[PDB]
Amino acid sequence: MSGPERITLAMTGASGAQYGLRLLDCLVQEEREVHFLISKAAQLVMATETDVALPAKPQAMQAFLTEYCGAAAGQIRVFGQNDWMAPPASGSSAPNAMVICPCSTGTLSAVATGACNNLIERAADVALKERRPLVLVPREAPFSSIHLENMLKLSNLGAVILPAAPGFFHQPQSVEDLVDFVVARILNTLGIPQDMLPRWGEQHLVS
Amino acid sequence: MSGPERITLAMTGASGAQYGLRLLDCLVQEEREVHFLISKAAQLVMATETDVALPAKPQAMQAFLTEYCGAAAGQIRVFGQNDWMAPPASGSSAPNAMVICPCSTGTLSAVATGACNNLIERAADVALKERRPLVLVPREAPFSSIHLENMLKLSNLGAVILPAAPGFFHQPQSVEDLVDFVVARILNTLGIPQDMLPRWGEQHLVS
Amino acid sequence: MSGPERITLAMTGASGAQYGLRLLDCLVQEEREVHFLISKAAQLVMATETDVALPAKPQAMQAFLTEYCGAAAGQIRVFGQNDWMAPPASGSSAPNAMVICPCSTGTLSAVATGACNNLIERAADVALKERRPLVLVPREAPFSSIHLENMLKLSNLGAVILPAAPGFFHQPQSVEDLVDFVVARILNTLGIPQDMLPRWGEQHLVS
Amino acid sequence: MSGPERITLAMTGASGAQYGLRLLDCLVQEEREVHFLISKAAQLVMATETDVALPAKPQAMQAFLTEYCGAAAGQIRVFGQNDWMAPPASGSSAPNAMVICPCSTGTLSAVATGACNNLIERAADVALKERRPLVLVPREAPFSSIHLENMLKLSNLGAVILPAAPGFFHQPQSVEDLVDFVVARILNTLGIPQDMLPRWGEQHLVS
Amino acid sequence: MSGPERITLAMTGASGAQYGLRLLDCLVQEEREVHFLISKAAQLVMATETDVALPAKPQAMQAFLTEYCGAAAGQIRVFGQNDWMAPPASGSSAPNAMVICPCSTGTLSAVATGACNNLIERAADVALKERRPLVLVPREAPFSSIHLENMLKLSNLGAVILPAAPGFFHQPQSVEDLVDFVVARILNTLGIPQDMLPRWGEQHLVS
Amino acid sequence: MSGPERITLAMTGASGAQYGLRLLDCLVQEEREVHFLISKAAQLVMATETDVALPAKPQAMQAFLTEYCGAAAGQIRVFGQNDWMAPPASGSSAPNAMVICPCSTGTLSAVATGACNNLIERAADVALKERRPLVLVPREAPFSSIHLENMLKLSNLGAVILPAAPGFFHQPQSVEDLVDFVVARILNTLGIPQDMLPRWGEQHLVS
Amino acid sequence: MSGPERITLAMTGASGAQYGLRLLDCLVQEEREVHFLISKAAQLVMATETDVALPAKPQAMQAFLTEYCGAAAGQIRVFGQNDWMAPPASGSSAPNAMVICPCSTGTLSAVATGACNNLIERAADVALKERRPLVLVPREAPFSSIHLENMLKLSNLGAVILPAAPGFFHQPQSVEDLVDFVVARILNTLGIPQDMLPRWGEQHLVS
Amino acid sequence: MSGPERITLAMTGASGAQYGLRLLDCLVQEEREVHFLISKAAQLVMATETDVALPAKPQAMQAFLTEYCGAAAGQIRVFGQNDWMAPPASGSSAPNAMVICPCSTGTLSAVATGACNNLIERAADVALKERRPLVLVPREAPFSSIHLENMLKLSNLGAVILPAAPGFFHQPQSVEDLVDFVVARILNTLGIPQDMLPRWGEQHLVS
Ligand SMILES: CC(C)=CCN1c2cc(C)c(C)cc2N(C[C@H](O)[C@H](O)[C@H](O)COP(=O)(O)O)c2[nH]c(=O)[nH]c(=O)c21
Ligand SMILES: CC(C)=CCN1c2cc(C)c(C)cc2N(C[C@H](O)[C@H](O)[C@H](O)COP(=O)(O)O)c2[nH]c(=O)[nH]c(=O)c21
Ligand SMILES: CC(C)=CCN1c2cc(C)c(C)cc2N(C[C@H](O)[C@H](O)[C@H](O)COP(=O)(O)O)c2[nH]c(=O)[nH]c(=O)c21
Ligand SMILES: CC(C)=CCN1c2cc(C)c(C)cc2N(C[C@H](O)[C@H](O)[C@H](O)COP(=O)(O)O)c2[nH]c(=O)[nH]c(=O)c21
Ligand SMILES: CC(C)=CCN1c2cc(C)c(C)cc2N(C[C@H](O)[C@H](O)[C@H](O)COP(=O)(O)O)c2[nH]c(=O)[nH]c(=O)c21
Ligand SMILES: CC(C)=CCN1c2cc(C)c(C)cc2N(C[C@H](O)[C@H](O)[C@H](O)COP(=O)(O)O)c2[nH]c(=O)[nH]c(=O)c21
Ligand SMILES: CC(C)=CCN1c2cc(C)c(C)cc2N(C[C@H](O)[C@H](O)[C@H](O)COP(=O)(O)O)c2[nH]c(=O)[nH]c(=O)c21
Ligand SMILES: CC(C)=CCN1c2cc(C)c(C)cc2N(C[C@H](O)[C@H](O)[C@H](O)COP(=O)(O)O)c2[nH]c(=O)[nH]c(=O)c21
Ligand code: NA
Ligand code: NA
Ligand code: NA
Ligand code: NA
Ligand code: NA
Ligand code: NA
Ligand code: NA
Ligand code: NA
Repeated sequence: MSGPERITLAMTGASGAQYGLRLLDCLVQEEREVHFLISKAAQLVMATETDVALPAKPQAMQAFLTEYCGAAAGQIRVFGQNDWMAPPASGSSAPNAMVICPCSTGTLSAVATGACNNLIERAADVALKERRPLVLVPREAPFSSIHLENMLKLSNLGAVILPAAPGFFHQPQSVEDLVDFVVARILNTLGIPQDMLPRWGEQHLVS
Repeated sequence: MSGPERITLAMTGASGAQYGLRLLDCLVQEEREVHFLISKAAQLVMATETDVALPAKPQAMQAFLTEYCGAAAGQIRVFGQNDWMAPPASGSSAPNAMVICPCSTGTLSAVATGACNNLIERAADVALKERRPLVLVPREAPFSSIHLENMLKLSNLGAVILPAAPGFFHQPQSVEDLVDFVVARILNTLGIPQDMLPRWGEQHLVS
Repeated sequence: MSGPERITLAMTGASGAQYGLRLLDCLVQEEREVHFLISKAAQLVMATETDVALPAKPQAMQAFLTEYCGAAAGQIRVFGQNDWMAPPASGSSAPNAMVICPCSTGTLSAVATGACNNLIERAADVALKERRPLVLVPREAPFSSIHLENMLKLSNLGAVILPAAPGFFHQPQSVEDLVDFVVARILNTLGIPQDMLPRWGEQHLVS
Repeated sequence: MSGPERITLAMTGASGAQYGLRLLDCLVQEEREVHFLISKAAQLVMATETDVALPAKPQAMQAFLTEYCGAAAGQIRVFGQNDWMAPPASGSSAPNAMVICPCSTGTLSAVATGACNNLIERAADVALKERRPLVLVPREAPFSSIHLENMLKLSNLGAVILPAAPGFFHQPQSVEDLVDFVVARILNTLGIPQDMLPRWGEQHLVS
Repeated sequence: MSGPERITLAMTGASGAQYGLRLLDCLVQEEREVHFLISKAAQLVMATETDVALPAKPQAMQAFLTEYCGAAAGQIRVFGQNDWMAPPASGSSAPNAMVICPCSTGTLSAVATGACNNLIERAADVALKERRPLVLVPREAPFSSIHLENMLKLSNLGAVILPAAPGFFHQPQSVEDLVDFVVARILNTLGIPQDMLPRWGEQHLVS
Repeated sequence: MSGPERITLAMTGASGAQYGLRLLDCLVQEEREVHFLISKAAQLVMATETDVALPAKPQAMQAFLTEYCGAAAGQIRVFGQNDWMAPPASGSSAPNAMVICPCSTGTLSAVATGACNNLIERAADVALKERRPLVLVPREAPFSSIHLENMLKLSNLGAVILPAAPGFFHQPQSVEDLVDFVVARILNTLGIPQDMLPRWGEQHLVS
Repeated sequence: MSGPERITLAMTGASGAQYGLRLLDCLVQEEREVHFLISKAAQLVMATETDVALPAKPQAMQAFLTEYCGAAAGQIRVFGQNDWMAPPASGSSAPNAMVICPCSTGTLSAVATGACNNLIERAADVALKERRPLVLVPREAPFSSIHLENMLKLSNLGAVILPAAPGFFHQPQSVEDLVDFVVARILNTLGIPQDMLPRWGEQHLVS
Repeated sequence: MSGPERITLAMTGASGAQYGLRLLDCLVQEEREVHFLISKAAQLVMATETDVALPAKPQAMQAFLTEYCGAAAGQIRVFGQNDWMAPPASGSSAPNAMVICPCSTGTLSAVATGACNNLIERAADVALKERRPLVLVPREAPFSSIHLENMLKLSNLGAVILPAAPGFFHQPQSVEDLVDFVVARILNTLGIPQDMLPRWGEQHLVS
C-alpha cells in the first residue's frame, strides 16, 4: 500500500464541512484506519452546512460514521476532545499522518503557538515534534497578517498549508467536483491513490 | 455612489478565470469604469477553462468585453501589457481601486518584490505607493513558504490578500454560487454594493 | 452622521468596568447601534467594582442594559460568547467598528495570536481581516514585554492601542472626569462626536 | 470640499524652501486653514535660498505670511517651536493632515525614533498615534542606510515618504515647473484639488 | 530598611504631574534620599495641572520642595539639567534606583535610543549600564508603534514600564485614590513599604 | 587621472532621461570610456521627455551618441540587452564603475533581488559580487516600503542610493542647473572631477 | 602623502580629552588640515581633566589651538556647533576623513539614529552617506546593550568603532604611553604615518 | 560582608594582564575566595607584559599566587583548563560571581556561542544558565561587528560587558591609576567595597 496506513482526521470549525466528509469517505474507501476528531464548533458548522445528523458523543458518532461511510468495524476510531488516552496525544503512538480539514483560523493559531488545549491541538503538536505529516486546510478570506504569519511559521517547520482553494482547470460542473479537487490534492500530499484529479500533462511528450 | 468610481481589474494566470469574468460583469452592472488588464498566461487560462473566445489585441478585446458584459461605450478600457501611457502606470492618474483576480503566484511575487515588468505589476506598485486599494486574489494549493512570505509582506503594507477560497455557509448549489461567494467578498472589500451574499446575522438580535 | 453607525463593544476582564459602561452610555446617546459582548471574567469585574447588577444570560442582559442606558428597543444587541450566528463572527456582516474596553492582557494575547476562542476574539480577528476599526483599551501595570510585543504586533497591523491612561490637563475633579477622558479619546478615535474633552488649542491662533 | 480642512505644514532645514512656500501658497488658495511651523535651521535655509525676508518671531511671521500669500485673517496660524498649547501638540485637537516639507534628515530621524524635541516632532508623533495623515518630503542625496531605515520604519506605519524628486514627463520648462510637480504630488496625496499636474492617461481609452 | 536608600526621581513633560509629586511625598515620608530632576516641559505641565508654584532654579526649587514635603535638610537634592557633576551622571556614583514619573514619549525615546541630551536621559543611560533599577511611567493614549517599540526595547533590557493606568479594584472614590494606586505600584516595584494599596488576596486561604 | 577610466552607464525607464544624457556628456568630456546600456522602457522615456532621436539598435545608437556627445571613436560602447559577450556581464572583465541613471523602481527591484534578466541587471549583479562601484539614481515619489526595503538592502551591501533629488542651495536658475546638481553628485561619488557644483565651505575658515 | 589631506576631528563629552588633544597634535605634525569641532560637554570635560584653558568661541579657540599645536595659519579650522556653512555640513564639500574622539554615548546614539542636531552629528551623517571615513572612539564602561546596538549598527555600515581601550603589549610606562597607543591606532586606521606604535612582528620571519 | 563570598576569576589572552592581577590582589584583600583560571594564551600575555614569573602547572601556580598576593592558605584555588571536577564546571556548585579579565575576543566568542571548550568557557556557560553574575572585560580596538554582536548577545542575556576603557576624570597620574579605575568598576559591579574610585558627586547637594 502507498501512503500511511493511519490518518488522524480532525475537523474544526471553518466553513467547508463537505471537504472533511468527502476526505473521510475517500480514506475509508482506500482501506485506511482513521482516527477521527471533531471540534464543538465543527459540529455546529456540519449542522448548518449539511444534512448530516452527526450524533454528539464519541461512541454514537463512531457508529454513525461507520455506517455513513460503509467502513469496517474498527476502521474509524473516534476520540473526544479531552481524551488524552487516545493514540494522537503521545508521540509514542504508532505513526499516523494528520490532516486538519477544514482548519479554522483559531485552530491554525493554536497549532502555530503550541496551545495544546484539546486533543486536536495536542495531536498537531505531537505531529510536529515527531516529524510526522501534518496538513492544514484553512478556509478563510481575506487572510489577515495574523493568519499569514501563523501559516508561514508552520510551513517553515514542514507542515503543508493547503487552502481550500479549488482549481477550475478540469472544468468542474458541480460543487462536488470542486470539493473533490481539494480532497484529491490532500490525498496526493499524503501519497494515497486517488482517481478524482488526473496527473497533469502525463500524456503530453513534447512542445 | 458607495465605493470607487474606477477599478483596475487585472487578470493573471492562476486557475479561476470565472472569478475575474464574474467580477467584471458585476462591476459593469454597478456602473463602474473598469480599466481591464490581462496577462498572456491569463489568456491561456481563459481559453482552457471557459468557452469565452477573447480576442488577443486590446482594441478587439475591448469591443468584445463591452458586448459580453452589456457595458456602455467607454466603460471598459482595455490596456496592453506595455502601455505605459495608460492611467494605472502613474500615481498622478485619477484614483482607482485595483483588484488582481485571479492572482498567479508569479504576479504575487512580482508585486511583493516590486518587479514592475508589465503594466499589471507596475499598476500594483503604483497602488501601494499611493496608498490606493489593492486586492489580490490568489488561487494555489498548497501555498509554500515562498507564497506565504510574499502574501504576508503585502498584507503588512495594507494590501488585501483574499484567496479564492469560497465558503459553504449559504448552502451553495452550483459552481456559480461558489464563484459568486468570492466575488461578493471582493465587492464588499471594495465597498461596492452586492446582493449575492447576505449580511451575516443582520436580523439575529439576541442569544 | 459622523462615524460608524454600529459599534461592537466587548468588555473583558481588566479592571476598569466603569470605562466600558460609560462608553456604552455615550454610544447610546449618539444614537448608535451597539453589538454588546462581555466575557465571564468581565462579569466578575463588574460585580466587584460597580453596583451594576448585570444579569448573566444574554436576553436578560439586553433588557437590563436597554433600561440602564435609556436605549431604544433594538439599539443594544447582546450576543453570547459562543454565538457564531451573530454578525461580528463573519466578515460578511454589515461593517461595525470594534472596541474592546477594558481589554484584559489575555484578550490582548488572543487577538495578537489569532486564537478566536470565543465571539469577542473571533470578532476582533474578523475586524483585522476586513480592515475594519479595532480599538483595544488595555488596563495593566506594569506592562511586561509579553504585553508590549502583543500590542506592538497589533498596532503595526492598524489596531489602535489606547491604554486606560487618563490625562490630567483639563483639571479633573472626580473619578468620573478621568473615566470621561479615556472615553472621549475612544470616541475621537472612532470619529463619533463628544463634548467631554475640548479640542486642544482650538482657540489659540499664535505664539 | 475634498480633502482636509486643516493642514499642519512644518518646514525643516533641508534644501528646497521653495517647495514649502509653494505648498503654503496652494493650500491658502484652496481655502484651507494652515497651522504653520518652522525650524531654526529652516529659517536659515529660506534666507540662503530665497529672497523671502521671513520675520523670526511667530506674531510677525504670521502677519508676513498672511500678506505674502494673500490669506484671510486667521487662515495661517503660526506656532513657535515650544508652544505646547498649540493644537498640533495634542491628539485631542481637531484633526489636521500634516506635511513636513522640506523634511531634513534630522527631522526624519526624530520622527522615526519618537524624539518629540520641539513642536514639529511632537506634532508628527501625535499624527502617527492618532492615525492622522503624515507626509514627509525629504531632500537629500545620497540617502544612507540610516536615512533609508528611518524612512522604511515610518512608511511601514503609514506615513507617506514623498521625496523631493520631481518628474520630467510633462516637459518642465523652468525651476517653477519642477517645484510645482512635487507640490502637486503632495496635494494629490492629501486629496486636495490641484491643476498643476494633469491626471495621467485620463483621456487615453485603448492600446 | 527595605528597598533603596536613594531614589533618582525625574519628572518629564507628560500629563500627570500629580503622580510625581505624590511619589516624592511618599519617598520623603519613608525617609529616603531623593535626587530630584525635572525637565523644562515638566515645569510647564506642573504649572498647568496643579497649583504648585515651583521655583525655576535648582537652589530655590530645593528649598521649596523641602518645605512642601516636610523633608529633612539634605534629603531632597535637586540637580539641573546639565549638571554633569551630580551623582546620577556617572556609574561610579553610589547606587540609586531611578524612576521617571511621569515619562513623556520624548524621554521614553531618548532613553530607548541612548540620546543622553540632559541629566535625566544620561541618568537613565547610567542606570541601564550599571544594571540599577529603572522604572518608566509613561502617560499617553493612544500608544503608537513608535512608543510601543521603545517600551519593548527597554522592557527587554530590564527596565520596568509602568504606565499611569490606575486600577479600579479597590473602589476608588477620588482622583487622589487613583493617583495613589499608581504610586503604590511604583513603590511596590522599588521594594519600598506602602500602605495605600493592600496586598491582594493576602487573607483569602482557599476556593 | 582621478576616478575610474571606465563607467558602465545604464539608463532605465524612470522619468529623468535628462540626467542620464547629461551624465554621459560629462563622462565623455572627462575622457572616460563608457559602456552604455539602455532599456526598452528608457527608450520610450527618452522619446517622451526629450527631442533626442535615439536610434533603436546598438550599432546605430553608438554612432548617434558618439556624434551627439562629441566622443572619440571607440569611447562610447553600446551593448544590447542580451549581449552576454559584453564586458559588464562577467566579473572577469576589466573593472568599471557602474551607474544606473535614471533607475526605475523595477530595475531597483531586480538589482535588490538578483534577477539578472537583462544585461543591465546582470551588470549590477556583477558589480556587487566583485565589490566594484554601483550607484543607483532612482526617480519616484512617493517611495513605498517596497522601494525603501530594496534601497536599504542595496545600501547596506555598499551600493550608493542617490535619488534624483536636486538641492537648491546654489540658487538654480533653470532646469539645467537642477539636472547639473544631481549629475555633479554622481561624479563626486565616482571621484571624477566636475566644476558644476562648488566644494561647499571650501573658503569658509572660522565661525 | 599617505592618508587623507583633511580630517574632521570632533571632540565630544566622554572622559578622555587627552586622546583628542594628542590626536590633534599628531595630525598637525603630519601637515594635515584639521576641521576642529567640539561640543559644549566636551569643553567641560577638557576643563575638568586637563590644564588646557580652551577659549569658548570659535575665533579665539582657533587662535589658541594654532599656538598650542604649533600649527600653520589656516591649518586648524574651527567651526561652531550650528555653523551649517562649514564644509563638514554638506557632502558636496571636499572629502575629509572624520574622527569623533572621544565619542560620548550620546553622540554615538545621535550618529546611529541620524539625529543631526549639531554640526558634529550632521558631519557624521554626511560621512556615512558619502562613504567617507568615520572613526568613533567611545569611552564608557560598562557598555549597555543600548550602546552596543548603536555601535553594531554603525560598524555594519562601515564606521570604525575604536574604543579607548589601550593595549599593554609595548610595556607602557606612563599615562602618555597609553594615550599614544590609542592615538596610534586611530592614525593607522586613517592611513596616516605614526611612529608611536611599532609594526607588530615586522622583524619576526619564522616559528 | 557586601558582595559575593566567592569569585571565579578567569584570565584569558587579551592584552592587559595587569588588570587581572590587580583585581586578584583586591579580591584577596577583601577576604574573598577566588577560584582562579588562566588560559594558555593568557600565560604568554603575562610573560610578555609583566615581570610576574607565573609557574605553569596548577599546584605550583596556586602556591605562587598565594605568596604574591599575601593570601590565606586555601583562599586562592587554582584549577586547570580541563578540570571538570572543579566547582565552576557545574551549576550545582556553591554560587560564585564570575569575571573574565582580560577577556580575549576568542573567549568572548566562545561564551556567546556556548562553545564550552575548556573550564573557563564552561564556567561562563554555567553562570549564564544559573543566572549568576558574569562580567566580561574585553580589551580590543577596533571592535569589529563580530565582536559587537557577541557582546550585544551576552549583554542582552544579563552579562556585564565592561571594556578595559579607563576614565580620566580623576586625574590619573600613572598607569597604575588607570588600571585601578577599571578594577574599581569591576568591584563596583560585583558589589565589593573599593576605595580606589570615589563615589561621583556624593558630596555635591545642589546646582
Ligand atoms: C459564517 C461564519 C460566522 C464564519 C465562517 N465559518 C464559520 C461558519 C459557521 C457556520 C460557524 C458556526 C463558524 C465559523 N467560523 C468560526 C469558528 O468556528 C470559530 O472561530 C471557532 O472558535 C473555531 O473553533 P475550533 O477551531 O473549531 O475549535 C469560521 N472560522 C474560520 O476560521 N473560517 C470559517 O470559514 C468560519
Ligand atoms: C494547470 C496548471 C499548470 C496550473 C494551475 N494554474 C494554471 C492553469 C492553467 C490552465 C495555466 C495555463 C497556467 C496556470 N498557472 C501557471 C501560470 O500561468 C504561470 O506561472 C505564469 O507564469 C503566470 O504568469 P502571469 O502572472 O499571468 O503573468 C497557475 N499559476 C498559479 O499561480 N495558480 C494556478 O492556479 C495556476
Ligand atoms: C485584582 C486582579 C486580580 C487583577 C486586576 N484586574 C482584574 C480585576 C478583577 C476584579 C478580576 C476578577 C480580574 C482581573 N484581571 C484578570 C483577568 O480577568 C483574567 O486574566 C482573565 O482570564 C481575563 O479573561 P477575559 O480576557 O476577560 O476572557 C485583570 N486582568 C488584566 O489584564 N488587567 C486587570 O486590570 C485585571
Ligand atoms: C548646504 C548644506 C550644508 C546642506 C543641504 N541642506 C541644507 C542647506 C542649508 C542652506 C542649510 C543651512 C542646512 C542644510 N541641511 C542641514 C540641516 O539644516 C541640519 O542638519 C539641521 O540640524 C536640521 O535641523 P531641523 O531638522 O530643521 O531642526 C540639510 N539637511 C538635509 O537633511 N538636507 C539638506 O538638503 C540640507
Ligand atoms: C496637552 C498636551 C499638549 C499633551 C499632553 N501632555 C502634555 C501636557 C502639557 C500640559 C504639556 C505642556 C505638554 C504635554 N506633552 C508634550 C511634551 O511635554 C513634549 O513632547 C516635550 O517635548 C517633552 O519634553 P521632556 O521629555 O519633558 O524633556 C505630553 N507628552 C506626553 O508624552 N504625554 C502627555 O501626556 C503630554
Ligand atoms: C508617467 C509614468 C507612467 C511614470 C513615470 N516614469 C515613467 C515615465 C514614462 C514616460 C514611462 C514610459 C515610464 C515610466 N515609468 C515606468 C517604467 O518605465 C516601467 O515600470 C518599466 O517596466 C521599467 O522597465 P526598466 O526597468 O526600464 O526595464 C517610471 N518608473 C519609475 O520607476 N519611475 C518613473 O519616474 C517612471
Ligand atoms: C564623570 C562623568 C559624569 C561621566 C564620565 N564622562 C564624563 C566626564 C565628565 C567630566 C563630564 C562632564 C561628562 C561626562 N560624560 C557625560 C556627557 O558629557 C554627557 O552625556 C553629554 O550629554 C554628552 O554630550 P555631547 O555628546 O558631548 O554633546 C560622559 N559620557 C560618556 O559617554 N562617557 C564618559 O566617559 C563621560
Ligand atoms: C599583540 C597581539 C598579537 C594582540 C594583542 N593581545 C594579545 C597580546 C599578546 C602578547 C598575545 C600573546 C596575544 C594577544 N591576543 C591574541 C590571543 O591571545 C589569541 O587570539 C588567543 O587565541 C586567545 O585565547 P584564549 O581566549 O586566551 O584561550 C589578543 N587577543 C585579544 O582579543 N585582545 C588582545 O588585546 C590581544
Ligand atoms: Na472543541
Ligand atoms: Na504578460
Ligand atoms: Na468568556
Ligand atoms: Na528648531
Ligand atoms: Na529640559
Ligand atoms: Na529592456
Ligand atoms: Na554642543
Ligand atoms: Na587554554
